[PDB]
Amino acid sequence: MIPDVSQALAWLEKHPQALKGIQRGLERETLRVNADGTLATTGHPEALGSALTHKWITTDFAEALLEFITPVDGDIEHMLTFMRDLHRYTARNMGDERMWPLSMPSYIAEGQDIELAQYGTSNTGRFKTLYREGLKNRYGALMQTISGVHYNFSLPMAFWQAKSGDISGADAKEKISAGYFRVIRNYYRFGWVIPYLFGASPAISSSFLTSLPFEKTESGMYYLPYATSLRLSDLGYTNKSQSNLGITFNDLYEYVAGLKQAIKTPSEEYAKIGIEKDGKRLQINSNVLQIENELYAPIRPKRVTRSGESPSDALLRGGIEYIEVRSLDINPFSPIGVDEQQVRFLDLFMVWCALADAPEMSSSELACTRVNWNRVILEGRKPGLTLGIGCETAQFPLPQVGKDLFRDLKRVAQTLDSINGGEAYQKVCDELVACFDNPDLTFSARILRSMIDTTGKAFAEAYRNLLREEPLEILREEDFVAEREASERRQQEMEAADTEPFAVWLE
Ligand SMILES: Nc1ncnc2c1ncn2[C@@H]1O[C@H](COP(=O)(O)OP(=O)(O)O)[C@@H](O)[C@H]1O
Ligand SMILES: CC[C@H](C[S@](=O)(CC[C@H](N)C(=O)O)=NP(=O)(O)O)C(=O)O
Ligand SMILES: [Mg+2]
Ligand SMILES: [Mg+2]
Ligand SMILES: [Mg+2]
Ligand SMILES: [Mg+2]
Repeated sequence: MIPDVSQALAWLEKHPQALKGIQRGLERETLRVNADGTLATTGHPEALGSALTHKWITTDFAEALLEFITPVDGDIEHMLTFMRDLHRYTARNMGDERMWPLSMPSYIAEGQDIELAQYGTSNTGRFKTLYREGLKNRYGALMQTISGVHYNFSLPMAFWQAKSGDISGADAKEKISAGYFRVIRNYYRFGWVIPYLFGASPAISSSFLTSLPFEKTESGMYYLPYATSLRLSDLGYTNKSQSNLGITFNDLYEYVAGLKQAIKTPSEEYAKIGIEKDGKRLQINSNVLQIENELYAPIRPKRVTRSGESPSDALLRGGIEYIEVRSLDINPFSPIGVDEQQVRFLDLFMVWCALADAPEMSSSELACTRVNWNRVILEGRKPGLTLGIGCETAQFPLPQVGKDLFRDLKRVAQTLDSINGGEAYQKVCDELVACFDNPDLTFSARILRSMIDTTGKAFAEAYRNLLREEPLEILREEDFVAEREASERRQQEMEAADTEPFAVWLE
């Protein structure tokens, strides 16, 4: 079921230096909560400054939903250490609050009055806060409190140069885009390996509640015995409302047209919420997507946007720069929600996705890759589980398939280790591959176990105390203070540069 990648892998070993220079970025989301596990009600910590403009730390959907963002970097350890510094500092400046260690909320009711993210009185600030008011009315606040880790990855220019030789910058920027869509297509096909290894939401609270055979634990949580990531299921951070959009990943102009056409596409269900009600705006528009950001795909095209420019516009201007892997649940066994084993595995898998051939895929061919994903999401650890090629009959045993993939991955790993020196990548392949015959080693089995034997509050507490005792390693306090001061200015500056009133800006 896994494609032959002999030729591309041969090319790679003949061109080892094509992998030197990989760049990475991490986004990690987490809920601020009280020691009793309830949602924190305080505002965005003052030591963090403006969330609107802050470089490293900001807010996602809710004002209590922190997001930590590492600046793009090519050193794994440095990046993860930088991420920990952001945690360390925040944990020493939110009083007695602490972070939620899991993707799923445990003590948040549906309809719970949850403060939207606030971004002050600027037109951009109010626009973002309004986007979120719209999300709340559409999907509900509860779902938008679901937290995840996003893995951001780019291959070096030297990769493309070794593939294509000397060419025009118009041609080369196109090749890059095509390269990344190929990656995306392979990710849709084979990316279910991610939930299977690192999925960490086999359980959920009552609030999230189908004919699925849920069971219970003494702590009051509902779970499926073989599930990996319900965050990715219809019950979690859903994109079902969006499955009719016909967006494809074959070509840059097509991708963008479908995505622009999706912002202009009326939805019947959202009209009913209404755009304006009793003087209070409730959403940006009544369309399937309010803006491009609302595309809840498991991976997406990307280019850092210039000022005022939209995601789609950057893409057309400079082509695809990097890809954003979005399918990672929070790592409950790491105080920073993500670890070096996962980062290293995603390096190997993303590189492999760039190497393997990926036939063009229609909208309905893409919808068909979901069947294996769903299998893994809802019952990935079930003994005997089989997978198929698309919508076809399941025939291939999951362990055999993962092993097949991993023979290729160890080869990529050998190349990466021979550049950086050491054996770290190869060692990660040896650890993870054992998970296929032994699903109890996966994240979803490990945390399911711990939830039955007793969790979210206990881990949060342990992770708070561990973090506060830890000195910063890369940044200093003065760095955090200067960034806070400077973000607060950037916000004031935006608040004073507005010439038109919020109302005219929109239209
Ligand atoms: N060239 C790139 N290659 C790899 N990662 C990148 C690159 N450019 C930016 N990134 C990373 O992408 C992430 C952007 O995060 P963020 O601002 O939260 O965007 P978004 O919300 O759309 O996911 C950063 O963590 C950054 O380090
Ligand atoms: C504001 C809400 C979301 C934001 S989200 O897509 C959320 C990701 C989600 N929590 C997840 O678990 O993957 N994270 P982002 O990558 O935009 O920082 C939106 O833009 O519509
Ligand atoms: Mg983000
Ligand atoms: Mg986010
Ligand atoms: Mg992201
Ligand atoms: Mg093979």
